[PDB]
Amino acid sequence: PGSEFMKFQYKEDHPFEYRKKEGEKIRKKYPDRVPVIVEKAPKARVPDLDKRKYLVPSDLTVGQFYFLIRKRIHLRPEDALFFFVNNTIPPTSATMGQLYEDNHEEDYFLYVAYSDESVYGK
Repeated sequence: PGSEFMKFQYKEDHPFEYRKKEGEKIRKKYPDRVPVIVEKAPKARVPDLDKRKYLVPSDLTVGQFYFLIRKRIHLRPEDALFFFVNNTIPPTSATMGQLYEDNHEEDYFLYVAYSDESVYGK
């Protein structure tokens, strides 16, 4: 009850220095995009996406990114879905670039989890 640490398989599978090289290479090669890892939250009976690493246009809004991911995920129209970045639901009107700037980790990746619940891990 309360918060829970967001675990990402991408961080389990790749050492920090590997992730930081990739994050920096991406930011150098595609300055108008932000690298984003998208994985499921625990206890949610939802699909994995076909892939977890995304290069997102910086000016795409969070609302638009939600549209694309919700369409990509294999879910029924009645299924609820919420995004979490650093344990909080991001603003719909934010750009992915702003969200990235404020929330990316030391490896220069932004981490997004999704769940059918409105609190991460519940």
